[PDB]
Amino acid sequence: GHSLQDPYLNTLRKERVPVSIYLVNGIKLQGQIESFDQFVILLKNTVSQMVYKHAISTVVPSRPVRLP
Amino acid sequence: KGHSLQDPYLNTLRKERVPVSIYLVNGIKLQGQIESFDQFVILLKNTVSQMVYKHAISTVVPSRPVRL
Amino acid sequence: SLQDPYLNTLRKERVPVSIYLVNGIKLQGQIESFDQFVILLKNTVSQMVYKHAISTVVPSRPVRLP
Amino acid sequence: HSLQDPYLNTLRKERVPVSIYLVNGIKLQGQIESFDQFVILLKNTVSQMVYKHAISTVVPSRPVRLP
Amino acid sequence: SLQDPYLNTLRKERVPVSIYLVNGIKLQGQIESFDQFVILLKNTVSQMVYKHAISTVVPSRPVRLP
Amino acid sequence: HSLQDPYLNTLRKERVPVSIYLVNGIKLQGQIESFDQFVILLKNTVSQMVYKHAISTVVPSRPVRL
Ligand SMILES: O=c1ccn([C@@H]2O[C@H](COP(=O)(O)OP(=O)(O)OP(=O)(O)O)[C@@H](O)[C@H]2O)c(=O)[nH]1
Ligand SMILES: O=c1ccn([C@@H]2O[C@H](COP(=O)(O)OP(=O)(O)OP(=O)(O)O)[C@@H](O)[C@H]2O)c(=O)[nH]1
Ligand SMILES: O=c1ccn([C@@H]2O[C@H](COP(=O)(O)OP(=O)(O)OP(=O)(O)O)[C@@H](O)[C@H]2O)c(=O)[nH]1
Ligand SMILES: O=c1ccn([C@@H]2O[C@H](COP(=O)(O)OP(=O)(O)OP(=O)(O)O)[C@@H](O)[C@H]2O)c(=O)[nH]1
Ligand SMILES: O=c1ccn([C@@H]2O[C@H](COP(=O)(O)OP(=O)(O)OP(=O)(O)O)[C@@H](O)[C@H]2O)c(=O)[nH]1
Ligand SMILES: O=c1ccn([C@@H]2O[C@H](COP(=O)(O)OP(=O)(O)OP(=O)(O)O)[C@@H](O)[C@H]2O)c(=O)[nH]1
Repeated sequence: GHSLQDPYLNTLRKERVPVSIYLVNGIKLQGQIESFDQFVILLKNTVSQMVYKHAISTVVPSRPVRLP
Repeated sequence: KGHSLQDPYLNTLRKERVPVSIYLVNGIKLQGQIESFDQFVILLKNTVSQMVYKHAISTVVPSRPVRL
Repeated sequence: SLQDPYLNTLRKERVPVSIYLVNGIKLQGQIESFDQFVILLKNTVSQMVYKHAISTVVPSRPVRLP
Repeated sequence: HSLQDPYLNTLRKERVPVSIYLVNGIKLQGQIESFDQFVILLKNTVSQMVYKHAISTVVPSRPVRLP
Repeated sequence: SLQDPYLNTLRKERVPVSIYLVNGIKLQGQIESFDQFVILLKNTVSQMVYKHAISTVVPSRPVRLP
Repeated sequence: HSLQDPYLNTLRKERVPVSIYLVNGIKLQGQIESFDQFVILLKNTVSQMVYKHAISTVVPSRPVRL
């Protein structure tokens, strides 16, 4: 179901891992994951922007991450 | 489309009438205040309003920080 | 909920609109009719427009909104 | 679907030449042979199955009268 | 309802097909199998193609629908 | 859905080198670490999470069981 996505985003959230989010148009967003629901992710930097998952290509952490 | 934190976040932006930038999947940038929204669309006000499809939005960026 | 009556007002009141497509294309006309997935837009040429291909709908004048 | 289906159906029955514009800007042409909930079968000069999700607009060569 | 038999007929008759992606890339091969969301397109190796990425499917020779 | 899963699982368990082509034309290379209904974790020098909706095609570097 969400058995990979949730713990992945959640781990990045709890550990405040700096991430780069890449959009399908090729824009690179940067910050940390503040929050997420089944459709969006709140990306924190200057302010917290809301990113639609449907617009995301990849999420790439700035360092390796242990899934729980 | 409509879920656990997208709604409260968008509702907050509506209620506090915070100017936002809305970036579309094709890179175009819209600006305005969120008048209202449902599961699929968002009404964005300036001269006349405009109905923006959620499916075409990549990110919503508030002009100043905001509390969730 | 919000989409349907908003389109309906534009339809019922014959309001000229610009429909911008996700690829940048700007279509113009008046909304003849619509359903859950498409919008039929007339004048110049008539055409059936998929909603999934639309980014925004911009009326040529302010609209009653509720 | 109360608009889409009879619209395509009429185009289908009356063999109306149509131009189908893809979301990527490409124009397909021909007549509709059949369709279902997700695809459209387009015939003649080039015969081919089109996914609805890649379609932006269907522009018939002449307006259609709905039943 | 029409997608299935069209793809099955192309499959069973080993018709070589051209699959155009929404980004404009053209893939070529034979349909090995398929399900609700993807198509397995056979050639050098078999690649998995997401339907959501496909714009058109064009057979190299005419298909007789059953 | 009955076909995407076993295919990905095979690539995963045999740790087969793969290229993943995104809907925007970008090519990613690596190996499938894991996956669920919506995302694929792609391993390499830097691991990353890839939404299926952004993928056009998965292409293994060698032929695989089907
Ligand atoms: O922003 C969020 C945060 C959390 N969740 C979801 O909430 C559920 C619980 O998320 P938690 O992170 O609260 O679980 P936890 O008990 O491990 O956290 P701590 O109390 O130890 O800090 C998880 O299933 C996660 O997917 C979200 O969906 N979005
Ligand atoms: O345009 C809108 C407005 C509101 N809503 C949704 O309607 C629900 C009620 O939204 P409200 O914001 O009106 O309820 P509230 O009680 O929080 O407001 P106040 O009395 O404090 O003024 C909320 O869940 C909101 O997300 C929309 O979905 N779209
Ligand atoms: O092309 C259309 C027209 C109308 N409708 C939908 O069909 C329903 C009936 O559409 P009507 O246009 O008959 O409703 P009405 O005039 O009675 O509405 P009010 O003046 O009372 O506001 C409305 O809910 C509309 O959203 C469509 O779905 N497509
Ligand atoms: O390729 C097709 C053809 C037809 N149909 C759908 O099959 C149904 C039967 O379509 P028909 O064309 O066989 O019946 P009809 O139009 O004479 O009947 P009415 O629509 O006047 O009631 C119609 O609802 C049509 O939309 C498809 O879904 N795909
Ligand atoms: O790779 C495949 C092959 C087949 N199928 C689907 O499984 C069902 C059985 O497909 P078959 O092709 O095994 O049935 P059959 O030999 O009796 O040929 P038809 O009567 O279907 O013409 C058909 O509905 C087909 O669409 C797939 O979904 N994927
Ligand atoms: O990253 C993964 C790995 C595995 N899976 C899926 O979860 C299940 C894990 O199953 P496994 O691949 O670990 O074992 P198996 O099914 O071959 O062995 P049995 O348990 O059937 O005896 C399989 O159904 C696989 O498709 C994922 O969804 N994501």
